[PDB]
Amino acid sequence: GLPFGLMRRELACEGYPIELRCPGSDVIMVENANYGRTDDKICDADPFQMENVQCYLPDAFKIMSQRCNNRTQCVVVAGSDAFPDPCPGTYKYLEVQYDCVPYKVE
Ligand SMILES: *[C@@H]1O[C@H](CO)[C@@H](O)[C@H](O)[C@H]1NC(C)=O
Repeated sequence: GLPFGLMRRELACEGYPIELRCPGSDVIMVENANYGRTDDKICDADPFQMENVQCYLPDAFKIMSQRCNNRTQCVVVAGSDAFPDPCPGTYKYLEVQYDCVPYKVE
């Protein structure tokens, strides 16, 4: 509860599962998301794996959208066979931005 007033967003360290939940009877609506690494300050791991801060995966968006779209809550593995590999040997992550809208009207 208590919206952020600036879209909802969840991020999870590669290899661990991520959780999305919408308030009341709203449903998750994935707007944008990416699987990879664009920062070295998230999910502190070995420096060698955190050196590359430039890894993107567009399809990451479609995967989460299909999995969380129109759902009140959804859980996905921020790694494993649930996400390809846009940059091996690096500690990745998953960032998903979405909004919660009513499952019907009002
Ligand atoms: C969610 O529901 C709306 C209305 O029924 C539909 O247009 C939309 O396509 C659904 N989400 C997805 C991913 O299809």
